[PDB]
Formats: sequence, structure tokens, C-alpha cells
Amino acid sequence: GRRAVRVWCDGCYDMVHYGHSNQLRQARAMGDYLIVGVHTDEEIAKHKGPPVFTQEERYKMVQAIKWVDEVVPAAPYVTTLETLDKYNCDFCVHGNDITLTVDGRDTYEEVKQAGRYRECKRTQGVSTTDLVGRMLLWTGVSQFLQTSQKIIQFASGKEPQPGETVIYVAGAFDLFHIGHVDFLEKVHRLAERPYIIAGLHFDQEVNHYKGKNYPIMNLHERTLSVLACRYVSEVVIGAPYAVTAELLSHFKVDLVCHGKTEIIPDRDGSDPYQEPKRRGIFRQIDSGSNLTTDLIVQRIIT
Ligand SMILES: Nc1ccn([C@@H]2O[C@H](COP(=O)(O)O)[C@@H](O)[C@H]2O)c(=O)n1
Repeated sequence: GRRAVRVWCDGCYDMVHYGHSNQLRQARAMGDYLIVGVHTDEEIAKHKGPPVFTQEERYKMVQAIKWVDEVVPAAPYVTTLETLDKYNCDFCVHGNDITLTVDGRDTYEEVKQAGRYRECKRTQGVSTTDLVGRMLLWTGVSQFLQTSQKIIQFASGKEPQPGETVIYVAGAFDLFHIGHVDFLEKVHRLAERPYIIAGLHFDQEVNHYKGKNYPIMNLHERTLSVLACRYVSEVVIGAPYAVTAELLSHFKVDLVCHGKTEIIPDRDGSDPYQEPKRRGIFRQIDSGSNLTTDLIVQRIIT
């Protein structure tokens, strides 16, 4: 009936960003199903420094990316034909980095010789070193070039259907991380057919209430980061800090959630959730995670 083409990727996925997401999207577009091998903390420490995020954090983050069908924990550092056969994958997909042994032989010679290796395009605008750099520091630093096409590639493109519960969440969603995934995952359980709209605050607003040099990622980068998450149906690309009556009617919102993090008051001292609270449609959800963008900055610099 086809047959199905099963695609393999592997990696560390330590500090996942929209570059990793875009690479996984590309890999999935080359077949029908995507399996991602993720290395253990130990295996990574053998080859380079130990990772910032624990293997179980990294596993969970990768599984939350909507193009990924399954995560294989404890994948070997280098892709082999044996691993591809074990998971019945036709080929693996990696970036175009030079990957040579000390001798000048390709790290992936085996897989490449068997014709089971594919390259995907490198993602413009981000890398893990760039993001580290931003964290060691509002007018914006990213050279990401957002386009209608990148949004189309990342967006599910679906409108709310009859029977679907529209649920609005809002925030910075900066350095979109496992705390956000845990939040969104719980929100997604609140209805049988959830349609989650994530409202992303403007860069200048985030800087105002989060301070310092925040946000690390600009509105356009955070747009792609949130759209990659399997729990998200739509994003408001520049949402007001106050959850307004206009927003609630425009999107026909059924429920509004916020996590157990602190809600900073609005410019005028008001509760930015006052309207949905008055309507009786506000629900606080405990994500069970204490991870914040501020604490990631701390784990990554230290
Ligand atoms: N660890 C975390 C981090 C964020 N969140 C929720 O995710 C949403 C977005 O958070 P930020 O604006 O801080 O990015 C908020 O509703 C916040 O309460 C959570 O519930 N648990």
C-alpha cells in the first residue's frame, strides 16, 4: 500500500531550539514516519562535555516536537547500519557539517556507502553557540529572517472545528523549554478535542516585565518554537499583555489557562487575567515543572 518510508535522526538535543525542530521537520518530509535516537548523558560525556539537560528531559522535549513519532533512548553516538536495520529505517538524515575522523575518513562512511544517508538544509538564524552568546549578555540581536513560507512550514494550518474546545494561553515562551511543554501537555488534557492558541507577547513588552536583555529570542523565533510543539494549534504573533474581551470574542475562546508561575501585574496595576476570570473561564494549571527561562540561563552559563 506504499510501502512506508521510515526515517531516522539522532543527536544530543541538548537545549532544543527551532533549528533542531526545522531539521526534524525536514527529515519527516522525506518519508512517512520519523524516529529519533537520543543519546544518554554518559554516552555524550564520553565524547564531549556532559549535557546541560538530563537524558529524560531531552527525551521528553524531542517527543513534544510534532514531527517526531518516536524517541529511541540510548541511541549510539554514531549512526550505524545496524541501528537503522534494528528500527527498520530506510535512511538517516543529518546536517551538512564536516564529520571526519582524525584520519580524514567520514564519520558516516558506512551509512553513506550503503546509500542510506541524507542531508537536510541547515537552519538560518540560530545555533546553540549564538544562543549561549545571547545568554552571556531592548533592540534585538537575532539575524533570523522570518518569512511567510517558514510560518507555513511550521504551522498546522487548521481552524477550530465543531466539537473542539478553544483554549488560550499567553506568555513570553522564550527559549521554549520543557517547563512550557509540561504546561501545555497538561492544558491539552483539559478537553477531549483541545484547540490551544498560544499568545506570544511582543518583544518590547517581554523586556519591560522580564527585564534585563530579555527576551533571548525575538517574537519571530518564539513563533517558530511554539508552532513546533504538538500540543499547539495556533499562535497569536504579538498578543496583548491583558487578555482582552476583544481577543476572547475574536477567537471564541472557551477556556484560558495560566501555570503556577507568578503573574506580573499589568502597566496599570490590573490583573491581566481579569476578563477571563470575570467570565468564569480562567483555570490555573500546575505544570509540575519549576523550569523557567531564567533558570535555563543559569544552568547553561554555569
Ligand atoms: N515551568 C513552567 C513554566 C511556564 N509555565 C506556564 O507557561 C506559560 C508561559 O510562561 P512564560 O510567559 O513565563 O514563558 C504560563 O502560563 C506559565 O505559567 C508553567 O506552567 N510552568
